[PDB]
Amino acid sequence: MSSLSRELVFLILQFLDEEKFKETVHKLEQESGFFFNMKYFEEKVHAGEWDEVEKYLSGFTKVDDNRYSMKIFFEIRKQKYLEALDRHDRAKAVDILVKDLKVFSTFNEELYKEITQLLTLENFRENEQLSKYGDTKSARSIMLIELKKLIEANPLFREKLVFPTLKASRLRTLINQSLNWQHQLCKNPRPNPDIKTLFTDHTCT
Amino acid sequence: MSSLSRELVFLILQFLDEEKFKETVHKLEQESGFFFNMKYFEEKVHAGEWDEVEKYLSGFTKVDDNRYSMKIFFEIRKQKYLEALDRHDRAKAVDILVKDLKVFSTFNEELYKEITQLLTLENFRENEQLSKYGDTKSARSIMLIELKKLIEANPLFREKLVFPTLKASRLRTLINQSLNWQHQLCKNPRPNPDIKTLFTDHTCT
Amino acid sequence: MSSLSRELVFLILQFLDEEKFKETVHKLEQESGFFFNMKYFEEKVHAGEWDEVEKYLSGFTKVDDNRYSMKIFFEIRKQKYLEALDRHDRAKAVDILVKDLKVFSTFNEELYKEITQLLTLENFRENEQLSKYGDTKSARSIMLIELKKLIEANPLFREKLVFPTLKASRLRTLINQSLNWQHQLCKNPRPNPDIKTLFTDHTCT
Amino acid sequence: MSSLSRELVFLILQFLDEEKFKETVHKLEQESGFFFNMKYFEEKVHAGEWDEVEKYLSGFTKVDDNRYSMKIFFEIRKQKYLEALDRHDRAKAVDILVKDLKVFSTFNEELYKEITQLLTLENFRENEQLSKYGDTKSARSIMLIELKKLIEANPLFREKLVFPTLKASRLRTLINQSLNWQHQLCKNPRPNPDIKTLFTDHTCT
Ligand SMILES: [Zn+2]
Ligand SMILES: [Zn+2]
Ligand SMILES: [Zn+2]
Ligand SMILES: [Zn+2]
Repeated sequence: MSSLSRELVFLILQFLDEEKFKETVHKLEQESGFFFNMKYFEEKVHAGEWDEVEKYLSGFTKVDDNRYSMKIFFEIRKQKYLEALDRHDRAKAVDILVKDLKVFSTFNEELYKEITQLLTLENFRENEQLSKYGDTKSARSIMLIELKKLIEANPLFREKLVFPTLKASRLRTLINQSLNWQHQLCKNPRPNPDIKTLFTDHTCT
Repeated sequence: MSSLSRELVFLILQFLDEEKFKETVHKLEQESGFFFNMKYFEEKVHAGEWDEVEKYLSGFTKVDDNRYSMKIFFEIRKQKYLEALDRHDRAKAVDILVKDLKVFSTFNEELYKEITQLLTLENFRENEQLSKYGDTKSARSIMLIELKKLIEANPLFREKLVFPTLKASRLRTLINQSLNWQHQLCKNPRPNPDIKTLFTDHTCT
Repeated sequence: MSSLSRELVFLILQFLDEEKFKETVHKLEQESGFFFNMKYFEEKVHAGEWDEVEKYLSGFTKVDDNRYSMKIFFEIRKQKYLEALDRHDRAKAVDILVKDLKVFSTFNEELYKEITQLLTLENFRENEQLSKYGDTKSARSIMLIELKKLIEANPLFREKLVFPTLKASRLRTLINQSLNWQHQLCKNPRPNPDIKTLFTDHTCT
Repeated sequence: MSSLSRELVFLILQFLDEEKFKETVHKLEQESGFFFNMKYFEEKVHAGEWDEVEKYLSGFTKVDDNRYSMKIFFEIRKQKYLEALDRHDRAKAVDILVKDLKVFSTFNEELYKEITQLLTLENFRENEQLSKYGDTKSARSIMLIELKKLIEANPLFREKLVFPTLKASRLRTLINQSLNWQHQLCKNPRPNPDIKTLFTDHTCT
């Protein structure tokens, strides 16, 4: 990608945002990987939308890319696991444990064991290190504080967190310059003409 | 929305498509509801991605909007139900039947009953009207033929199926006209300058 | 079986009952099929022990033996089904419906359909014929009244419901007569000897 | 219980066995706890009937009564757990692990952990100590060899494994002695009379 093309994506993001296409904004953030939307991230975390949270992240980093990004995924999964335990759905908890969390065992063998053993407890708050886990809403919120730090420290992000500030609807302004450029080639030009389309250059007569 | 704004969305779609952002294209198709992508629809149907198929459709129509759109949803769900029956997951099949299909009972009470009764069969091919259902891949394909017709007949679609043909990267061309417009205001203009950004108007000196 | 042998079973039942071997009594009732214990039946019905209720019955009748015995099984299963629906375990309810209840469809096709359709309801009390079903304990109790009638009318039972009245521990009394018979063959007999065993005839000297 | 009464149970067992009441024999073995039927035990083990195996045992010992009986239960459960893992029903495996096996953790904390960790494996034969587990039929059989030893060594059993040998239908013989005793009191006695019943003493005239 040129830096032109890259910048154009940003204009487009602005536009989509202003046109209130909320889902389309975040697919583009993700697919381009140019801007990570914290506010959106927090929102989805709080809503416990784990499939989308992982999906959004996946446009910025893979699980093993570096240590920050590995802890980020680990934390998210862990919470997924615990919520399953709370609703006493141990069938799900197990599914998570093997499918999502097993990848982390290589890096710490003993912690994986210790987390596995939570399955056998009447309440995982019987573990003193997890004795603090209060309700879902709260755990999510406390975890979010941690994720924000991890992300801001992550070198794969650090340059993606701040939307370059620019005049509203820059794209629309640029578009206009092109319609003005089209008519200024018209001769003999009417003073104020009608636009046939954006699709093909305007003309007068 | 102005017709300007509407047309601009199309340029954007073209661009996103050319930049190979495939997911972002289809979110925008859906959220704008301006263009229904048949090819994409077929693809997702074949892949049995039912959650996304319904989601994509939902940008163009609700289930009860008209008779075509109601049969479209009905057909899709029905297949969802049958696939559940085939993998002998009758727990899912039941979930579908009450959650997704019940809405259709008002409109036909007896058919809902008749579909409900398929649960009790060793194989639903014991019903002669379903005796034809061959493998998944085939049923999907035959159903697709039916959906295509339903959609092309649906008045909510009929004006959304054909992408207005236009020169490649029209958006990029327009952008350029604006950079040319910017420099042509430069005086004394250098002959060929460097672009500082798309974000704020270019200048020379 | 001789009527001797048959009568001996009854003595044995008395004995087991007096020795408080409760499970062994009812296996013998079932396996011999000579006596149906109403009190036990009521108890198990109330406790919702369906697997044992069907098992106990199976020593007296099969499902299709006659019309009374067919309604008895049907009623029991139906309640099994409804209880599954109440705990909103529709996966179980379906399992019951195909495995246990399907056998009854031959005899009434339409009722099977009507019962099948209860799966789709938010609450099966939406059916006015089932609008009466109050709590489990109550439904069981009302159903029990019905079962008692069905059983007392069932010709396969009618001659099995009343335990022939007899002196306590008749078996023990008979045993004694045999030990008295053994010693009365002893000569020269001591007046009051010790029993070596029941296993082989007693002797003196 | 008198030793009379105890011996009478044995006669009864013989009788029930000869009358082919197979279920009633084993309920009585269990409820009396006087005789443990190895052959029956092997049979049920091979058939993987775990609920009945534990039930039968429960008439002879509780889980914590002594060390042999504790290993016996542990072994049985462990196999239950592994079979669940093989059919890849990890929901069941977990159910077993917490409900049945947790009791054993007190006595060995680390082994419980090590067994818990088998849940996360693609195949538990990845553990070299379980690398030997071949098919179900075989594992059951090898385990049976082990159980037989454990039982024969268990002091709660050691005196319960051998059925005292006695003439066929001893009970029937004893019964007869009582009918002979009844008629020998008849005077004037007919030479060969008819038995009115076993229920009340016979008489002549
Ligand atoms: Zn013009
Ligand atoms: Zn310039
Ligand atoms: Zn004597
Ligand atoms: Zn006599």
